Amino acid sequence: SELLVNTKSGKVMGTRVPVLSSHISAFLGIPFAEPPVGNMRFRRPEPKKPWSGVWNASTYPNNCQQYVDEQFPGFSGSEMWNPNREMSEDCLYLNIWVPSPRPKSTTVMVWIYGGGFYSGSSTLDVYNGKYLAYTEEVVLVSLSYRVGAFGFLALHGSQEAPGNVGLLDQRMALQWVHDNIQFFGGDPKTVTIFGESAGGASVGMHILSPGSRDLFRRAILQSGSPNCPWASVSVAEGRRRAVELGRNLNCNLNSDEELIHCLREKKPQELIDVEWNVLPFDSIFRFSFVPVIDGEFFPTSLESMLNSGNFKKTQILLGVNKDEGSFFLLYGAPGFSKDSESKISREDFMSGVKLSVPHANDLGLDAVTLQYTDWMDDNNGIKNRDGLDDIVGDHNVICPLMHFVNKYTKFGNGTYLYFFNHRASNLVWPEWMGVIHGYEIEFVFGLPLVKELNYTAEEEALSRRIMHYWATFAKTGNPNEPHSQESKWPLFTTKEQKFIDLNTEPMKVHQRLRVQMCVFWNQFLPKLLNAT
Amino acid sequence: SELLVNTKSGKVMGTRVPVLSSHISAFLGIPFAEPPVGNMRFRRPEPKKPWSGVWNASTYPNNCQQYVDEQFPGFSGSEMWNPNREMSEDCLYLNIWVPSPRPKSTTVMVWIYGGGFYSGSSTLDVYNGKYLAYTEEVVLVSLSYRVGAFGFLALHGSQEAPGNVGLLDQRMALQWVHDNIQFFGGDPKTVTIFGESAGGASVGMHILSPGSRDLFRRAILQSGSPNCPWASVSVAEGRRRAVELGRNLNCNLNSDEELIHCLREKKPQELIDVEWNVLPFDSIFRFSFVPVIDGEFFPTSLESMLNSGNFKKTQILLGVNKDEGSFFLLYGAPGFSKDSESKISREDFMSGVKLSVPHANDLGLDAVTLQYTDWMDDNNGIKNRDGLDDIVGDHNVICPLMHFVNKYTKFGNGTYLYFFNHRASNLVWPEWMGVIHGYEIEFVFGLPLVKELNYTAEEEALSRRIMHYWATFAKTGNPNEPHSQESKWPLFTTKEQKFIDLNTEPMKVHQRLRVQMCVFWNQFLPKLLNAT
Ligand SMILES: *[C@@H]1O[C@H](CO)[C@@H](O[C@@H]2O[C@H](CO)[C@@H](O)[C@H](O)[C@H]2NC(C)=O)[C@H](O)[C@H]1NC(C)=O
Ligand SMILES: *[C@@H]1O[C@H](CO)[C@@H](O)[C@H](O)[C@H]1NC(C)=O
Ligand SMILES: *[C@@H]1O[C@H](CO)[C@@H](O)[C@H](O)[C@H]1NC(C)=O
Ligand SMILES: *[C@@H]1O[C@H](CO)[C@@H](O)[C@H](O)[C@H]1NC(C)=O
Ligand SMILES: *[C@@H]1O[C@H](CO)[C@@H](O)[C@H](O)[C@H]1NC(C)=O
Ligand SMILES: [Cl-]
Ligand SMILES: [Cl-]
Repeated sequence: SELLVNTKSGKVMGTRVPVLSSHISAFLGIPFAEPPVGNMRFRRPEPKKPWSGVWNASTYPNNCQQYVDEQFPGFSGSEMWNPNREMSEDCLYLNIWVPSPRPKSTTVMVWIYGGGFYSGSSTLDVYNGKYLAYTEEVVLVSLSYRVGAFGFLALHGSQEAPGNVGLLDQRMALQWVHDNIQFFGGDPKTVTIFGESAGGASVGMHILSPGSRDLFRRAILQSGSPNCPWASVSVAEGRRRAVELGRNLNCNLNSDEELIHCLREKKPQELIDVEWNVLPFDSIFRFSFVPVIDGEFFPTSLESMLNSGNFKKTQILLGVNKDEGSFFLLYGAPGFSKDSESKISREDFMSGVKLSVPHANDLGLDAVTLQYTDWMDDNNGIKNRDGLDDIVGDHNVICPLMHFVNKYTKFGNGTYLYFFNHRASNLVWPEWMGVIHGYEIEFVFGLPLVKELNYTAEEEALSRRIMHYWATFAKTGNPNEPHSQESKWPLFTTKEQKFIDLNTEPMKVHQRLRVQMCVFWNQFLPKLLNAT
Repeated sequence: SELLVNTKSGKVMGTRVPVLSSHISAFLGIPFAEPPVGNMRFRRPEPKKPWSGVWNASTYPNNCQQYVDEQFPGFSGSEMWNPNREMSEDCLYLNIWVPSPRPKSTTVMVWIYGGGFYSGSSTLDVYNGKYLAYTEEVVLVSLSYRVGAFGFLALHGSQEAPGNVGLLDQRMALQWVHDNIQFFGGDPKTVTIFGESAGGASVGMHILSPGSRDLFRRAILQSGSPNCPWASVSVAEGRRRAVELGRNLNCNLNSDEELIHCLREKKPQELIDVEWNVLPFDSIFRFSFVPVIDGEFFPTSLESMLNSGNFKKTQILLGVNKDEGSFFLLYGAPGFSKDSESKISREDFMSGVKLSVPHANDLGLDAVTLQYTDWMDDNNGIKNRDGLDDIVGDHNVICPLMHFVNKYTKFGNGTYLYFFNHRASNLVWPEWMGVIHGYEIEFVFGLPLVKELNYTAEEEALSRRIMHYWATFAKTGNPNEPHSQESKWPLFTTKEQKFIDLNTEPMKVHQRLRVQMCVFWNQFLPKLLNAT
C-alpha cells in the first residue's frame, strides 16, 4: 500500500490528498519525540519509543503551547499565523508530503516555521507542503518544536532547564528524517532545511552547531539569520529572564531546583500570560525566550564562529523582503494603526527609534535618527513612517542577514541572495505595510497556483519560478536549471556581491544589498555603542 | 581741489585714477595707526599722531609681514594672493576710492581682507575698489591689519602681547572711518563692513565684540564666520603656541617678559620661517596665530554669545562658494596635484579625513568617513576627491556659517543668504577644484567689467548684479531694488531658511542650505566627540 510505511520507529498510515487535480500522500502528525510533558517540561527532548501496530497519520497534530495573537479578532491577516489546531505541550510531531507514485530516492526539503521563537505552527494553511511536493517532485517535511518558555527557558548549569531545547527538538526531527526518510522515498543525503524568520535563524543555527551539521545537506534562510539581535541572548540574560518569569508567578526563587519545580507545576497558559513581562527594555522585535549562547549547542559566540569558519560549509540560498519592519511597528510603535495610512509625526518617529534600538544610549539613538532622517523634509509623515519601517527591517533582519552572507561566503561552497519585493495583490493588510515580513512564504509554498485564492496569473508564474528555484537549489545546490534559456541567478561572491530581485518583472541583478545602511548597522553603530 | 581732503588727522592728497572710460579719486596708503614697530611689536595699535602738511596718498602702502606662497612660482592663480608691495611691519594704512564728483553723504563699504589671519593684502589687483565705487556710487575703503604672530601672538595676562591686536587694528581703521569718512563724502552712519574668509570671520567678530559694534551699520560675510573652527583658539592654546614659537627661535622661556623680549629682537622673517611649526596637529585649514577667546574682545565663548543674542543686531548679507575645500586639499592632502585630475584612492581619502578633522578620535573619523562615502562605489576616484572637497568646505566654511546664520537670524533685523556656484570661465586653476574659495571676490569687485581680463558677457552681467546687490544692501539693508521688475532675493527666516544661487542662470530660490551635512557637523559630530 502506498499510504503504509514501515519506519524504524514503527509503521505509519497516511492519507491520499487532492492537490491541483491530482493527488499525493500525506503522513501527518508522526511523533519524533516523547511528549515533553510533566517533569520533562523544559528538558532536552527524548527520542520517541517505537510503537507496535500502525500509527494513524491521516490528521495534523496538536500545535505547541504559545501566545495567541488576538490583536485583530477575525482578521485573516493575523489569524492565518495563529494555531489552527488545539494547543498542547504534546506537540513534537512532523508532517510529510510524498509524491504519488512513491519515489525511490528524491530530494527532501524540511521546513522550520518562524514565529519569533514564541509562536508558530507546522499546520498552517500557508505551510501546506502538497503544492511544493507535487509540483517539484520533492518529499516535503515540516517539523515542529517547542516555543516560548517551553522551548527556551534557560538556566545554564541546570540539567532540567539548560536552554535551547526547542533547537534540540528541531535537531531530533532532522535526526528522524535522516534515519527514516528513505522509507518515504526521500534521499537522506539530499535534505534541505529551510525556514522563515525564527525558522531562518534556526536554519543558520544548525549550520553553526557542530551537533546539527551532519544532519542535512544544504540550507535556505528566509528573512532571518542566526546572528539576528532578537534571536539569541547571553546565558546571564536567559537566567535573568527565567528568574523574572518565576517572580511573575510567585515562585520560590532560592534555587534553580525550587524555581524549575515551581514553573513545572503551572498550567501552560499561566506561563504564557506573564511571558512578555521579562523583557529588559521597552522594545519591539524582541522576544522573551530565545536561543542561548551556551557553549554547548553554540561552542563560542556566534561572531567568533562566523569569523573562524566554525560552521558547516555547503551551499546556501537566502534573502529578505522589502518591508521587514512594518508588522512590528503596526503592533507596538506609537502612531501606527491597521486602518490608517500611519503617517508618523516627528515625535512618533523619535519614540519609534527608541523602541527599535532598545540597547542604545542617546548618542546611539541620534546616530540612527540622523541616518534615516531627510532633513530637507523632516516633517514628511510618509518619510517618517517609511524611515521607521526601514530602521526596524534593516536592524533586525536585513543587515544581520547581510553580515551572515558576507561572513559565510568566505568559507562556503556557494551563495544565492534574493530581494523579494512583490506585494501580493490580495493582501488584506494595509498598503503602508508594503512587502510584509512573511509574505514570500505563500509564494514559496505555491498558494498562488490555487485559483480559489485569487492571485494573478503573474503571481502564479512568480510562485512557480520561486518553487522551482528553491527545489532545484535543494536538488543540486544551484537554483538555476543547467542548460536552460532562462535568465540566470548569479552566485553571490565576496567580491561582486550580486543578488536578484524576486518579483513579477523580468529578473534584475544588483550588487551590495542595502550596503549604505548595513555599514551603519554592522560596522559603525556597534563601534559607537562599544566606545560610549 | 577734489584730490585734497582735510581730515582730523591732517590733510591728504589723492590721485585721479582711470576706471572704465571715466575717473574717480583714490586716496591710497592713509595711515590710521602709529607703525607697530620695535617695542610696539605684538602691542595694541596706537592712533596715528596727526601730521602737519599734506600726506601724499597717491600710492599703495607696504603690506604687512607675512608668509608668502611659493608653492607654484610664476603661477598667477596663487601669486595674485601674495603681497604685491614691499612687506613691512609698518603696514597700518587704508585706501579710499571716492566717486567723482566728490559726494556729500554716500554709502560707505569697508573691505576686510582674508588670508587665514596669516596673510593678506589690501593692495591686491582683485581688491581694487575703483570698479565698485564708480559703478555703484559708494565710497569704498580697504583697511589693513597685522597678520601672523605680528597680529595674533597671544599671551593672555600680558599687556605686551595680549592677543587679538590684528582685530584691534581693524577696529582702529573702522574708528578712523567713523571719525573721518564724512570729509571724503561718505556717510559714517551708513558704513558696511564686508570681508572674505578670515575677513568674513573678522566681520562677524566685530558684530560680536561690544568694543566694535557701534563703529558700523551693517555687515557682509563671504565664506567665513566668526565661529569657524580655524578662526579662534582658547587662551591656553594661544599661550602654548606662543611658547612653541619661542622654543623654535631658541628663546628664553622663563617668563612672558623674557619670551616677548626675545621675539621682539627677531627679524620679521625669522618669525615667519617657524610659524607653521606650532600647530598642535597634522592638519589642513588650520592657521597658527589667530584670534583668541580672551574675555575682553570676546566677553564670553562665541557660542554662549550667539545663544544669548549678545551681539550687534542689524542686517547681514552672507554666503558661501560651492567648493570651499579644494584649495586646502591641493596644498596639503595626499593625492591632490595642480596638473592632474586628482582622483583620490580609498587610502588617500582616509588620510584626507584625518587632515581635515584633526581634533577627531577614531570613532569621529569613522563618522565622517561614513557620512561622505558612497558604499555602492567606494573606489570611485572622483567621488573620493569630491567627498573630501565637501568634507573640508562643509566643516570649515559652510556649516559653521550656517550655524551662525541660524543663531543670528533669531535676534537680527534681516538676513540674506547666497550660494555662489559659478566657475569663472578664465580660471587658471584646474577643473577639479570647481568653484574655488575666494573666486567670488573678483565678481564682488567688478573685475569682469574689464574687457582685457577676458570674462564672458554673462560674467560681466553676473558681476554687475552682485555689485548692485552688495551696494543696495549696504545702502538700505536690502539687496533688492524697491519697485523693480527683477527676481527678488528673499529674506532668510528662521522658519523658511531661504537662499539664492548666485550664478549666470536665472535666479533660483532654495531652502535649508546643506542641511543634511550641517546637522552632522553642527549637532551630531560635536556630541559624538564630547561623549567619547
Ligand atoms: C527691523 O526692525 C524694524 C524696527 O526697528 C521692524 O519694523 C517694525 O515692525 C513692527 C512689526 O511689524 C512694527 O510694529 C513697527 O512699526 C516697525 N518699525 C518700523 C520703524 O518700521 C522690522 O520688522 C525689522 N525687520 C526685520 C526683517 O526683522
Ligand atoms: C484515522 O483518523 C481519522 C480521523 O480521526 C479516521 O477517519 C480514520 O478512520 C482513522 N483510522 C484509520 C485510517 O485507520
Ligand atoms: C476570491 O474572489 C471571490 C469572487 O470574486 C470572493 O468572493 C472571495 O472573497 C475571494 N476569496 C478569497 C479571498 O479567499
Ligand atoms: C607723491 O608720490 C608720487 C610717487 O612717488 C610722486 O610722483 C608725486 O609727485 C608725489 N608728490 C605729490 C603728488 O605731491
Ligand atoms: C586675454 O585674451 C588675450 C587674447 O586672446 C590673451 O592673449 C591673454 O592672455 C588674455 N589676457 C589675460 C588672461 O589677462
Ligand atoms: Cl487543492
Ligand atoms: Cl580700468
